[PDB]
Amino acid sequence: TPKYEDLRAYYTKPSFEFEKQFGFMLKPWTTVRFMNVIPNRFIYKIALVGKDEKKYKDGPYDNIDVFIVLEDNKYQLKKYSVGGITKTNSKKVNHKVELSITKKDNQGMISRDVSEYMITKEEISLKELDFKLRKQLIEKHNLYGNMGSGTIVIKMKNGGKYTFELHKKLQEHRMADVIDGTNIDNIEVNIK
Ligand SMILES: CC(=O)N[C@@H]1[C@@H](O[C@@H]2O[C@@H](C)[C@@H](O)[C@@H](O)[C@@H]2O)[C@H](O[C@@H]2O[C@H](CO)[C@H](O)[C@H](O[C@]3(C(=O)O)C[C@H](O)[C@@H](NC(C)=O)[C@H]([C@H](O)[C@H](O)CO)O3)[C@H]2O)[C@@H](CO)O[C@@H]1O
Repeated sequence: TPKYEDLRAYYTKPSFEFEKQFGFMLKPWTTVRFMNVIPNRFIYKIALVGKDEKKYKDGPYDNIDVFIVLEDNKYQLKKYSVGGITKTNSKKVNHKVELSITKKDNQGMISRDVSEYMITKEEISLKELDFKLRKQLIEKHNLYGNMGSGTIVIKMKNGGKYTFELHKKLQEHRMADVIDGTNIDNIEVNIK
């Protein structure tokens, strides 16, 4: 059967979260543009992919939150990330959503567990949902040990849904997509 070393490695990387930040653009040096953020002793460069290229103009953009995962890249930039830019919270959010997980092991044995997942952002990137949920599946359910396929489905109060396919990384352009965190109703996971 197949291994999933690359996915387990990616989704166990540390993540960084920076809130109420000032995002700024410098003169473009390549086709892809990058928002800069300096929350500490480092300058982080966030690639504007998918919807973000048209979303952000010259800037600056204050009152933003960024979800950062440091990626390997062709420029050997040490602090480079993709997507994950959202509007900062107007107030505190502690929104509970049901998380149901079904897992089928290699012997065909099925398990289930239901828990609560806390949404703490008004506006949340698919990047942050995908990354933190997969890390939790690895840590609590051994995702990418024996099994590495299936889906995470984010189900919305308005009937919308967002699907993350577990057998591959989230498509880069989708890391820029953002959704109303307060409108998430429940999350269904199926591992096989
Ligand atoms: C080359 C490439 O990256 N192409 C992508 C599309 O992805 C490919 O085609 C898909 C059909 C699938 O085969 C995938 O493996 C390929 O990489 C991408 O299409 C989305 O793919 C995902 C799964 O990876 C979902 O199926 C998504 O559908 C939904 C969803 O369930 O997430 C449908 C849903 O109705 C919709 N929700 C709302 C409220 O509109 C969401 C939502 O638009 C997205 O999740 C936002 O990111 O999508 C497929 O649409 C496609 C869109 O990202 O972009 C390239 O074309």
